[PDB]
Amino acid sequence: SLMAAEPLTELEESIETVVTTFFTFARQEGRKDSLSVNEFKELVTQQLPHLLKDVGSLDEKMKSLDVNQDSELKFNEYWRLIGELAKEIRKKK
Amino acid sequence: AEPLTELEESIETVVTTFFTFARQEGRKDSLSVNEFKELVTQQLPHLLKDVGSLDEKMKSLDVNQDSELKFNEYWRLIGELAKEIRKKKDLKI
Ligand SMILES: [Ca+2]
Ligand SMILES: [Ca+2]
Ligand SMILES: [Ca+2]
Ligand SMILES: [Ca+2]
Repeated sequence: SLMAAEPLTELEESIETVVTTFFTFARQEGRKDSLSVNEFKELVTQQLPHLLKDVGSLDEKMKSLDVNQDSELKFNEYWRLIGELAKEIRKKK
Repeated sequence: AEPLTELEESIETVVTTFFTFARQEGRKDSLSVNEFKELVTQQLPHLLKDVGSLDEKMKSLDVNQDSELKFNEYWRLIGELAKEIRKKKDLKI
């Protein structure tokens, strides 16, 4: 495929990175398709230290994002967080 | 000065791409059908390679039917693309 040899656009690569980051952190312990509270804290520390610099308690943040209260953040819950961050970014513009 | 992480820059790129295309014509905070077509063909040529008419896709995204894609409708599209990538990054065997 000719398009297969074309590098991802800057947007496509960014979207893919958002998704890969989730699985990179979610595979560290327990269920591989969900963030434990500790995996979530590592994600924030490692990858979201600036955008979430003023979020306050990460334990509480975990709780608010865990909308189905199952103690884990599956991709859809993680995605909701990314949306919240994107909205904040949109406002700095 | 505190430099962004890979994840943070990726999220920022998704937001800035929207505005880069929305400022072209009419309202600068929303995509006309024409700006949407250019964002897709320019910046989403792989991820939306197998998309049909762009005129219909625009209709599907424009949920409030006002012929403009504001950031939240564009975000819905990003979520869709993210979900598909997610399925690939976490293959069930
Ligand atoms: Ca896990
Ligand atoms: Ca949950
Ligand atoms: Ca516009
Ligand atoms: Ca609309």
